[PDB]
Amino acid sequence: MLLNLDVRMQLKELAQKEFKEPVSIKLFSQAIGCESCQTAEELLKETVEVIGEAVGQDKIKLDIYSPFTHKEETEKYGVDRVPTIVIEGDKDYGIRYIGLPAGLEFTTLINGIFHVSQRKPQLSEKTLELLQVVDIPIEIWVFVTTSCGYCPSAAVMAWDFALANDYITSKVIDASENQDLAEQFQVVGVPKIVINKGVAEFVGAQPENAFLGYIMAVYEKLKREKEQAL
Repeated sequence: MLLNLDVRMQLKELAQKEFKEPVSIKLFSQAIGCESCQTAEELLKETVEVIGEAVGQDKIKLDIYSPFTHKEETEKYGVDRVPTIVIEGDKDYGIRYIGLPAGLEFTTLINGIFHVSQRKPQLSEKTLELLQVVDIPIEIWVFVTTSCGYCPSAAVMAWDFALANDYITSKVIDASENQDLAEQFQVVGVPKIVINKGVAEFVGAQPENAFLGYIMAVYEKLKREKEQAL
């Protein structure tokens, strides 16, 4: 098992106290040409069964798709790499994990599930008040690794921002598994955050208000470009 009795006991308690609304998890995976996929399928099944047993089989479900077969699902969630994990509820908040959320990123996965289950992001009222103005699609990528010590914090923060706004999409991308993307954005130290594929970037975990700041700076520029273009 990827989750020993101790971790299961822990996740079970965690779920019972933290879990609320039903959660949907969609894993896009492929048998050949993807090294971490099999492990991702295994980790997610165990996670879902553990949580499902703790709060109810109907509170959480895992769908595993293959881009080759599930063209519709793949297209809908903008999946182009595997494994890609979608955490959502009634709606798609643009929360994605590209790669295996193992190591220190496992809590990222767990916290993503819980935050989504709670239909509530862990962002101050100040942040949420200011963020609601964002109404132009903003994409957030957080490059991480399973051992990166500050990534979990950055990854969950990006996911919360996505959960807080219907125009924000946040993808936590394992830099080891997506070296091509990593290189393309000169990812060396992690976490490295990239907004709108290069419009802006910053390194390391960020105080919530600074992370908001980047998003808002990117948004204001997109806003005026949207206005001037009239």
